[PDB]
Amino acid sequence: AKEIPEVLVDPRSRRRYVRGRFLGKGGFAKCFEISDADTKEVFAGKIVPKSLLLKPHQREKMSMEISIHRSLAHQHVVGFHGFFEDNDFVFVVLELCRRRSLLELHKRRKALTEPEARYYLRQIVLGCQYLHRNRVIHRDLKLGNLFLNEDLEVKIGDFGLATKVEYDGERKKVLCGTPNYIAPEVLSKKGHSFEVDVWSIGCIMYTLLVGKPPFETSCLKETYLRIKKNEYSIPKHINPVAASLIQKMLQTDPTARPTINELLNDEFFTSGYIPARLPITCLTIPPRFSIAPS
Ligand SMILES: CN1CCN(c2ccc(C(=O)Nc3n[nH]c4cn(C(=O)Cc5cccs5)cc34)cc2)CC1
Ligand SMILES: [Zn+2]
Repeated sequence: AKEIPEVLVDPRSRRRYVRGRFLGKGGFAKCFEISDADTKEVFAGKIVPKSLLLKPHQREKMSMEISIHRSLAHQHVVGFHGFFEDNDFVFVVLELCRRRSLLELHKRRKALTEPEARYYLRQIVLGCQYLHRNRVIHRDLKLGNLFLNEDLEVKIGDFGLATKVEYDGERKKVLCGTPNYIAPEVLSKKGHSFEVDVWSIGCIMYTLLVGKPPFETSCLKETYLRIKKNEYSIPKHINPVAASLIQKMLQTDPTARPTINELLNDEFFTSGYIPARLPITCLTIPPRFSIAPS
């Protein structure tokens, strides 16, 4: 069976972590609230069995995820607070995001208000800007990897498909994994780089504003076909300024897309209301953004 220890001890740092509440599953890993024994601070513990890491290739993917994630420190990226292992498990200590992710928000609220979309997209773009200037491509930006802390701040997580650009102009030929919002250049296997993430943010923007993903079908391969043909439409109730930015990001040609550093200067952000924060009620009830209590 091989059960997870009730107390996770890091022998290098001499820190101990009591395994608290179960949070969920994702790939080979399980997620638990874990609490430092001395400071009582709580983290998300990502725990993956070494019994599912028997092949060197799977081991190397895990190592690479740690190597990338540990090098990152930004407000809109899931904090990496450490890692260690025993003979049976790999333990990664991550920033705890108590309000789950944008997937659970989307399932409850469907299409958000425009100001909410601006708020979230701004923080996603800021996180991705940081990744890209550090030559990191996430390659799997989706609603479920965009986690929310107690103040509804976005933190990009799951660097299991992420890769480092080692030299200028490098085109990655291989993506081992199946991204949700997969770019057309990946589907055709032509070569790809940072633009992959801008495509994904384009899909996220569409999903947040429209209430469903732009290329959704019954069959996943039929969906890949639609992405190849650029077969999507934006409903007419979507405001033209938002629709224009979606159209820029969802171009088949990767060079035609805007870069991540162009995005916040777009009219979608600069000409609209971006709230400084969102109340907790926004998880469940549309905000009207009233000027005063009545
Ligand atoms: C007890 N309830 C359950 C329902 N609620 C939550 C359910 C899940 C979560 C949650 O996943 N929080 C996370 N915080 N930080 C992270 C990095 N994560 C991953 O890398 C993703 C994964 C790492 C390992 C496997 S998947 C995932 C997180 C918070 C609350 C409220 C509390
Ligand atoms: Zn592979």
